[PDB]
Amino acid sequence: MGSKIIVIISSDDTTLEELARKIKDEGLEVYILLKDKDEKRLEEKIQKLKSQGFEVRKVKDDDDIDKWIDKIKKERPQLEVRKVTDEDQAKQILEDLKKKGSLEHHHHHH
Repeated sequence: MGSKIIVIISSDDTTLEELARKIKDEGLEVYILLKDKDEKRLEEKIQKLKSQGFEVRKVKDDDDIDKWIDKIKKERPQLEVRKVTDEDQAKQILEDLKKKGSLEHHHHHH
């Protein structure tokens, strides 16, 4: 219980967005922000995950990702909008949802 959404930023590898299925399984929604080297292979990936049931949006980079999340918070002041740029963070949110709240901080550095 507790309306929350996670935003997972896919970065070449697929482990980030497969974990997204396990996150939304806990009874919340996910949004994927796709970033790839080639915007054509990027665009197909968006459609692959939207077929699986992941609302994927095309962004520039982490600057625009930060603004994108700020936008979603302003539309939807009912829920947490979490940034997951690394796979480590996709495994952190696994524990986040079992705790049904948070660990320490609503942001990341490494």
